[PDB]
Amino acid sequence: MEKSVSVILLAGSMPKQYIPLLGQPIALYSFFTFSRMPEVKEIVVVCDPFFRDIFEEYEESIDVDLSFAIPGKERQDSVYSGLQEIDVNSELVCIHDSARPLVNTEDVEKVLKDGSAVGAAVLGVPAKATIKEVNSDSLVVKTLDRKTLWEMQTPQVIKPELLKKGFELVKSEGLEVTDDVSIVEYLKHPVYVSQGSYTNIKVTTPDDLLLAERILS
Amino acid sequence: MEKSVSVILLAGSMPKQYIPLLGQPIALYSFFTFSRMPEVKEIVVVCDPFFRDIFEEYEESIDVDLSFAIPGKERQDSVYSGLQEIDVNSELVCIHDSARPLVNTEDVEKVLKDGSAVGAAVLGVPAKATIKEVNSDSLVVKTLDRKTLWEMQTPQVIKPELLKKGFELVKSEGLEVTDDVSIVEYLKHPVYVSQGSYTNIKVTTPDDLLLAERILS
Ligand SMILES: N#Cc1cnn2c(O)c(Cc3ccccc3)c(Cl)nc12
Ligand SMILES: N#Cc1cnn2c(O)c(Cc3ccccc3)c(Cl)nc12
Ligand SMILES: [Cu+2]
Ligand SMILES: [Cu+2]
Ligand SMILES: [Cu+2]
Ligand SMILES: [Cu+2]
Ligand SMILES: [Cu+2]
Ligand SMILES: [Cu+2]
Ligand SMILES: [Mg+2]
Ligand SMILES: [Mg+2]
Ligand code: NA
Ligand code: NA
Ligand SMILES: [Zn+2]
Ligand SMILES: [Zn+2]
Repeated sequence: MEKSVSVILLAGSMPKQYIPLLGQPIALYSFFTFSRMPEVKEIVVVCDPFFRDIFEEYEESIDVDLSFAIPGKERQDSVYSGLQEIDVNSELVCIHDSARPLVNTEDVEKVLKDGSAVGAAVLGVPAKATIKEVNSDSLVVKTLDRKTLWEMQTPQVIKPELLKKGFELVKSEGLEVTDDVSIVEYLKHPVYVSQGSYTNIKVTTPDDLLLAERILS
Repeated sequence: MEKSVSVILLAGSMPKQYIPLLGQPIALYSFFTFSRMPEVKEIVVVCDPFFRDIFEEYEESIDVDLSFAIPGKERQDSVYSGLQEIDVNSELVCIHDSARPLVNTEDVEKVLKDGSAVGAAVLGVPAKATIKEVNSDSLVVKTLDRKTLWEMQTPQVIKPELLKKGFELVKSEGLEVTDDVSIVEYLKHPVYVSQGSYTNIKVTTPDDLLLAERILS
């Protein structure tokens, strides 16, 4: 389990993931969280060359190998680029959106374990809002059961062979990728939802930055 | 269409819906929005007696009738209580969560029209997060299509007879009510989703209060 995990850290005015929270660019919070975990062998940072120095500065202080990959056009392209740089025998890849700086170590632990066990897992929390499918006539698609919808977060943790098979399938068949689990949806392999924390927010808007400071205290 | 609509305004440290935004308790923002609409004949405010004065102070300045109902145990109970106080021939009831102070008049207009036309409508916005059903083994219930999930907001607009039939059914059959459209889900009558605005937030946490000020400018 030690040094078995490769992290792909998605990090591609300043883009939101480089703005500081308490003086430290957002992307560094999750970077340091992962670096400290004995399970994590390497972090492949997917970022524009311009920002490489933000991470390279801490290279000799961290207990992981630091690598880079070039971002792609869409998120899944950035995932793929990162994937080409991971260690040839990492048992798991841990993909994380750098705009989620508050991910707790204990939650990363949990999703790593679940991904190892199941093959694929993702941190999720129950959706608090009422959420429904709406059809092409703008009508609610009704359901009769208390139904339980979950909001996916990151990390998304997967055996690299499984992820590679997913990309192979989507490219070979020309399949649509429209949300953050579309690739694994095309496979028959199960995907576990590890229960996360509502504090694991994504910083998308400058109002988020204030919520993120509020949480850090 | 003039004076055809009854609003049920759900308004049951200070509870969040009574905290000020720019000096005015949150619940008053949507109250005033509705009051100004010529379609709106009455607002039945569902609130603890303690807070009645917050609304009664403006009674002679507003061009609607102001009535009160006692809150119930759960949200649907508060809806029912309000429903017993609306005008005997309102053509539509417009149920609104007072913690949504930023609802725009043009959006209320839209959902009123759609509710009149269809019988039942609710303001919604596309969910930006990846959201999935999760089964009892904590696995993702996969879907193969680009799927479109919407977050419901308020107003929820409905012909009162339809709503009364929904309550009659749920009480007579002992049916579970677990989200904000459960009652209409038991009926066969269609429910329209009117496209709202991402600014129509619900103030649930004190960080919301800052987002709400930010939006008001
Ligand atoms: N962008 C993007 C994207 C679209 N689908 N997809 C996906 O299935 C995985 C792999 C995965 C999914 C769930 C749990 C673990 C791993 C990842 Cl990491 N990214 C994506
Ligand atoms: N609390 C609560 C609650 C549970 N179900 N339900 C419902 O179906 C309606 C009516 C309605 C639904 C959609 C569109 C318009 C009206 C309303 Cl107003 N409240 C609720
Ligand atoms: Cu190195
Ligand atoms: Cu190495
Ligand atoms: Cu946010
Ligand atoms: Cu009156
Ligand atoms: Cu009257
Ligand atoms: Cu919020
Ligand atoms: Mg398999
Ligand atoms: Mg009907
Ligand atoms: Na440099
Ligand atoms: Na009084
Ligand atoms: Zn550990
Ligand atoms: Zn009008």
